[PDB]
Amino acid sequence: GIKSFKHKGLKLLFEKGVTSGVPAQDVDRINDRLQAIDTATEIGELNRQIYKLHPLKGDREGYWSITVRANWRITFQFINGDAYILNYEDYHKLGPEQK
Ligand SMILES: [Cl-]
Ligand SMILES: [Cl-]
Ligand SMILES: [Cl-]
Ligand SMILES: [Cl-]
Repeated sequence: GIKSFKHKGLKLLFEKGVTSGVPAQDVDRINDRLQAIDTATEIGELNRQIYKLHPLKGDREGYWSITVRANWRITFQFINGDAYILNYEDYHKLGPEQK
């Protein structure tokens, strides 16, 4: 299950259905991916091809990334069947050394 959030917009959406902190047109896709992360019992279950699951590097080693749309990612730690530090971020703001 998802156990913590860094990004308040994702947290509001997941915990309360409040949509104001994510793009309106991405609400459904983000909800679908949050539910997938929440259901996953191992990082393999999130390995649907359309998600382009990627481990990050450097100070982001220990984080995983999946694609929402274009350059937008949901990132998280995944361990012992749970996900932590859920964030919504722009891939292009990661440095080359981080991905
Ligand atoms: Cl939290
Ligand atoms: Cl917010
Ligand atoms: Cl909150
Ligand atoms: Cl795993």
